[PDB]
Amino acid sequence: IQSGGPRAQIGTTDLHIKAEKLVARFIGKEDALVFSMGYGTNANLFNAFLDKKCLVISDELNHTSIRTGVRLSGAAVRTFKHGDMVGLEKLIREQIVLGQPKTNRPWKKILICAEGLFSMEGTLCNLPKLVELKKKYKCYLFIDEAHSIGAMGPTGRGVCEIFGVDPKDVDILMGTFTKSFGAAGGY
Amino acid sequence: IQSGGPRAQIGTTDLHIKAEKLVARFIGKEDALVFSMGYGTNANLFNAFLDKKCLVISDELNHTSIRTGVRLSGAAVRTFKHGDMVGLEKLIREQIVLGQPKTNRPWKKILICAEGLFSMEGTLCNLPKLVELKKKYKCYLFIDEAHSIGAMGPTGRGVCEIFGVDPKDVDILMGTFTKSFGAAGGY
Repeated sequence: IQSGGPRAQIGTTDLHIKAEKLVARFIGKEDALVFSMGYGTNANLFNAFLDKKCLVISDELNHTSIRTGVRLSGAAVRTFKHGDMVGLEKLIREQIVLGQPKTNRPWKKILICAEGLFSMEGTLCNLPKLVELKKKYKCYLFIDEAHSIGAMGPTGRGVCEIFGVDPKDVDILMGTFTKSFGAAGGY
Repeated sequence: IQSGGPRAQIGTTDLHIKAEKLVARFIGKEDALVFSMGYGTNANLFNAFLDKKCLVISDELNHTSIRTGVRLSGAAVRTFKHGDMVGLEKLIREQIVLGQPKTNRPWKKILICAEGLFSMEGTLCNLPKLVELKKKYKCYLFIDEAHSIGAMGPTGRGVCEIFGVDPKDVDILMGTFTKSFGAAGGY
């Protein structure tokens, strides 16, 4: 029941490797990492590939861990109404035109954050339209499948299975094993 | 008394080479070209290294050939009062901040055009201050020595000699042989 240390020092075993391979095969992607806490995963993720010159467009009903992870990095944030896609397109166009505040230089990066199933409304995210806009305006997509993975779809693969979307147009997927698998951690 | 054709096809002789070397040695620079008309020189110069994304800051009393050469390329133009350097510094700072019109992206290039001696006032250009601002704000300098070369200075080298400025901080110099040398052409 004891671990040695961080995964980069002595912490890795063969079980971690097997779990990563199995998760990657299950989802439909190429590689994966597993962490010991979902909240920690969201909190410490965005800090790695975002700065104060990038921008994040997020739905107004996202989780708190995403908000803390965005706040720790320093990026700018704008939000759109829940379930409105015309507002999302208008906001994307206006923010590409305007540029960084006080300087109007081009945004170094743009990232769109959504949630597979919002666990206060029961509604889903319009994944096809998000992928369409993502393709058109050269943005990026980040999906949080905590309440979706394992429990929804014809075979339980999430929202990509539900919408028949190829799970390749979604840049980053993450979730937790706590909700439908009776365990702890995230990926 | 006859020429063959353009300099790039059959037009070059050894006399052109000797004249170019002699002019380059006389001025204090490394290389030079000679053209058959000063007006044509100014008209067709700027078209080679300027586009619609660069900017030109020129004095309000420049010659007409410079204006036509700038108009043919497509660059933007702003002017400053004659003999005012605080206005020049303020304009440089504001135009670096603002950026390209309608888009506010950074100016791809900035060029400052002046004249060694304005042949309607008899006044000189404040070359030391221009070189100072040029060094500080990373601009470029273009000087038109038509009435200055050959006729002014302790030995007749122009305004660089008058102001003891090293003729290396001035990016491009041009002039004519018509005014003080009793000939035709430009360099």
